[PDB]
Amino acid sequence: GPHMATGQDRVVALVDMDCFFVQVEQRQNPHLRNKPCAVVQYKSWKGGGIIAVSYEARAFGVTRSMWADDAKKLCPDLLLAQVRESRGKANLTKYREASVEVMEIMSRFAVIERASIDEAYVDLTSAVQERLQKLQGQPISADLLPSTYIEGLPQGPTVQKEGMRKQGLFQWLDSLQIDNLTSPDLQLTVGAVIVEEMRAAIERETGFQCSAGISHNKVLAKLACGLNKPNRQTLVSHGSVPQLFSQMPIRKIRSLGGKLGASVIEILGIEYMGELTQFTESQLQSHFGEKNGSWLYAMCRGIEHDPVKPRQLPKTIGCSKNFPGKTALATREQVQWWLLQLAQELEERLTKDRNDNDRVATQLVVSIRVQGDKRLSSLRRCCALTRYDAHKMSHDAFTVIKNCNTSGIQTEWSPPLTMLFLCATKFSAS
DNA sequence: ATATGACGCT
DNA sequence: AGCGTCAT
Ligand SMILES: Nc1ncnc2c1ncn2[C@H]1C[C@H](O)[C@@H](COP(=O)(O)OP(=O)(O)OP(=O)(O)O)O1
Ligand SMILES: [Ca+2]
Repeated sequence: GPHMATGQDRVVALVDMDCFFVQVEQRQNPHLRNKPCAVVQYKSWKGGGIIAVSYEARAFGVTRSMWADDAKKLCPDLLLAQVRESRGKANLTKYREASVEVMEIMSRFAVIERASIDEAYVDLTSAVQERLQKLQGQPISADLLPSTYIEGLPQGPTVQKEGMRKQGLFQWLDSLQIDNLTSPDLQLTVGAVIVEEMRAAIERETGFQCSAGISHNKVLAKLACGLNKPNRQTLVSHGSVPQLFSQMPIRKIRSLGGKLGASVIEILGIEYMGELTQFTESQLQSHFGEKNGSWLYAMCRGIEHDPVKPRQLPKTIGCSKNFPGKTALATREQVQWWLLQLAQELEERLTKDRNDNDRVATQLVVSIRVQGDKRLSSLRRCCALTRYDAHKMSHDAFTVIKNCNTSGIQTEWSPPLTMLFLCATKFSAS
């Protein structure tokens, strides 16, 4: 009753760039705009591995982790853009730089948490309060929400997409309690008005479109974001949760897409997130541990407390390449040449990072994978990173792994290496 | 048939 | 410290 917390204390958004690498390439090359197209890496491998897909190409069944030659069988007129290759490997600089463009714009509105190359969470709680004061209790016109969906509406006693969107939005707004500045629903609404403005600024200043979710915490914000894509935003209210969760596969909730989620389903004999509400907090803790059980008990009720972390920059800067099948690294001289290649890119990214962001990495993590391990991470070791020099980094990396070689023959490497990974970590202010 | 990044556990 | 999980 009066002491039951409802998880309605913050306004949180998740902004997600639509088919991001595709948009970066389509901005650059107007001939790709409004076409089925994809971004590929490593051309000579069956036309290249597809890593991003325009929405026009998705309608043909083109997906990520399809070979371009195979995608062409579904979509013969698919256009392609290829990732830059430097020193024999894919180089994602263009996309990291485009990401900075977007993250700098979002940072003007609120403090962001960089979640990936193209996602950021936003804590809008404070900006909502401030915008609510300015508003002076005047209503919110639908015109302030031109791309917003209200999940679960319309409901109760037209047949085209936009018509249904507006119907839901009218029911939502007609019901709003603009009289109370502490109404959660009103706070989410104003949050959505801000996110409209944020998304318009991104598109104006970059050409890039995105989707967004607005709710009371990160999990619901992320869920909401995926509900109406591309180029749209979705508001998931607290009151929307019971219906939304009643048929929501558990695996759709962030952190449940893998093994834990699969064990929730199997152990408990359930399918949908809402079905969790019938278990006590102690039962969930018993099955899944103290932390996971507490988290699940609250989350199935729409409640989650993970903060939007004030962090706009990555905490690690890494470079890696796989060397599959026959290309696996079999000689000492190959291993050293590729470590050098990785180390050169790393040095380049590190030096840029030091000038831009006033910090230095201090630990180098070296990871490899020998042929056999189904296992991705076969072995991991660190050393000190004391100088941004590619030859030292590559030599150091070699030293900390050189005894993984089982070959009595000096010049050979056994078993062959199928992955090398160099990662700069443990940043200090500079 | 074939590249990153964050965080949890021990 | 080194390994595992989950995600873009
Ligand atoms: N497994 C991967 N390997 C390489 N690059 C990837 C991988 N997954 C994602 N990316 C890159 C390419 C994407 O454009 C970008 C953002 O990922 P993601 O948001 O999952 O897809 P997307 O932005 O391309 O489509 P969407 O409209 O579904 O957001 O990161
Ligand atoms: Ca995206």
